[PDB]
Amino acid sequence: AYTTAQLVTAYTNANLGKAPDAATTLTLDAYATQTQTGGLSDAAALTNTLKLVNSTTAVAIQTYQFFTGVAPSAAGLDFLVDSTTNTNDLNDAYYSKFAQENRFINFSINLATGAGAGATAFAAAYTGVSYAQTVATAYDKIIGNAVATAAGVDVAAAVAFLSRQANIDYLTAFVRANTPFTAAADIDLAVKAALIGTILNAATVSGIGGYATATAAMINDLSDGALSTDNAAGVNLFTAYP
Amino acid sequence: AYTTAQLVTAYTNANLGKAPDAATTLTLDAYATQTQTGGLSDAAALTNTLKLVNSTTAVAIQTYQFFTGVAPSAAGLDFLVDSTTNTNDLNDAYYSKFAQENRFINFSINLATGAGAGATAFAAAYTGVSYAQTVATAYDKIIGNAVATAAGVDVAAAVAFLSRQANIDYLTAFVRANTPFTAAADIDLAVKAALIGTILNAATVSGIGGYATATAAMINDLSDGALSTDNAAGVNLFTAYP
Ligand SMILES: [Ca+2]
Ligand SMILES: [Ca+2]
Ligand SMILES: [Ca+2]
Ligand SMILES: [Ca+2]
Ligand SMILES: [Ho]
Ligand SMILES: [Ho]
Repeated sequence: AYTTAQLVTAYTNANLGKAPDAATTLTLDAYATQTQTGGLSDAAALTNTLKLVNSTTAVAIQTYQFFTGVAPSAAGLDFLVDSTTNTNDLNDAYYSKFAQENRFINFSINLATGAGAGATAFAAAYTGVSYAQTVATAYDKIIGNAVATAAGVDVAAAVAFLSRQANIDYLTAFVRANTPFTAAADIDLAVKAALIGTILNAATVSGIGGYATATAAMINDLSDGALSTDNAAGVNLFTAYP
Repeated sequence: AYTTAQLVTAYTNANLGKAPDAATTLTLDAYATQTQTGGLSDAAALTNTLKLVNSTTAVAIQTYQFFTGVAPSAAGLDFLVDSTTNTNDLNDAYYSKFAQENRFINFSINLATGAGAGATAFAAAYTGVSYAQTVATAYDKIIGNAVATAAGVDVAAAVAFLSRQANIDYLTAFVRANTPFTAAADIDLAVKAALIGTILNAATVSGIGGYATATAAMINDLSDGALSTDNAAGVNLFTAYP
C-alpha cells in the first residue's frame, strides 16, 4: 500500500526532478487509494506511475541507445530531460506542443542526420538500402521477430503497413518542410531515421520487445533517486539489465 | 434467527440513538420472521437492516473521508447524525425534505468550498483542471476502474454520462441559486464538489468499490453499540478495516 506522497516522489525522480502537473497528481492519488483497498497490487500501481514518464524520459533513453549504442548517463539524462542549464529540454516550453510520436521523430533526426553523434555511423550503415529493408531489419532489431509472433501480433501485416507508399510520401513532405535539407541523398537518409523513430514509438506503447523491456527496467532503477550502474560515459542497456 | 427486538437495537445504534419510524419497524419485523422460517439467512437480514441507515449515517462517514482524509470519531458522528446539542442534524427536522442524493451534495459543498475543514486542501488540488478529468479521476478513486469492469458495469459509458454538457449546466444553475457564491472561480470549484458528491451516492447505492465496502464494515462494527477503533481525532477507514 502506497501513500499518494510516495507515488509523487517515484514520479519526480523518473522525470529527473520535474514535479507532476495538477491533473496527474489526481491520477496518482487514485492509484494510491486503489492499493489501500486491495483493488490493485503494489507492483501494478508503480508500473502505471512510471508509464506516465514515457514521453519525457523513455524518448531519451531509447533513441540514444539505438543510434549511439549507449543510453545517456544519469548526469546526461538530467540535461536532456529536466535541467536549469538547457533552456529547452524535453519537459520544457519548446516541446509542449509535440505529441509522443513527434518527440521520437525529432530526437531521431537530430542524432542521425545532422552534426549529431550518430551521423557518421548511421550514414555508412544505411546507404544504398531500400525503404522496405530499412523497416524490416529495424523491426526485428527493436521488437524481435520471434517475440512478436509469440505475443500474437502478425509481423508481416505490420511491416507492410509501415513501408506502404502512402506512408513514405507523407514523411518525404514532412522532412522536406521541417528539416533544412535540400539534397536528394540527405532527405532519403532522414526519412529512414524518421521511420526507425516511428518503430521506437510503436514499441514503447505496446511493451513488447527487447528495447522496451530494458528501458522500463532502467526507469524503475532510476525511480528511487539513485542509478546503480551510472557509468560516467554511458550505460549500455543490454549489459546492465539482463 | 433474530427476534424483531434485536434488529431494532442494531438499527438504533447504527443511527446513533435515533429509534426507527413506525413504517420501518414493520420492515424490520418482516426480516425477523423471514429468519425464523429459514427463507433468509442471518447475515443477509442484518445487512438489509444496516442498508436502511444509508441516508443518515453513510453520508457522514463517506464525505468526511473523501475531503478531510479521515472518517469522524464515534463522538463526532453522534454530533452529525443524532444529538441533543446540534439542533439541526442529519436525522432531524432541517433535512427531512432532502432526498438521499441532495444530502450527499449538501455535505460535499459544506466541507469543500466554504470555511469547511477541507477547503484549503481541495482548493489547491482541483484548481485548473477540467470537468472531464475531475469526474474520471474521482470515479477511479472511489469505485475503482479494474473493480468496476469485473463487476460488469462499463466505465466509459458512465463517466461520459456524468460529464455530458446537460449535466454540468443543471449543476451550474443549482449551485448559483442555492449557494451564496457569485465569483466565477468559486462556482466552478463548487460544481466539482457537487460532481464528486453525485459519485459518492452512485457508489453507496450499488455496493461496488473500495469506499462503499469499507463504510459498510464500519457501520457493522458500530451496530453492536461500541466502535472498536475509536481513535479520538478520527478513524482512517482504509487502515482500520482491510
Ligand atoms: Ca530547462
Ligand atoms: Ca536505484
Ligand atoms: Ca438534534
Ligand atoms: Ca463493535
Ligand atoms: Ho533536474
Ligand atoms: Ho445520540
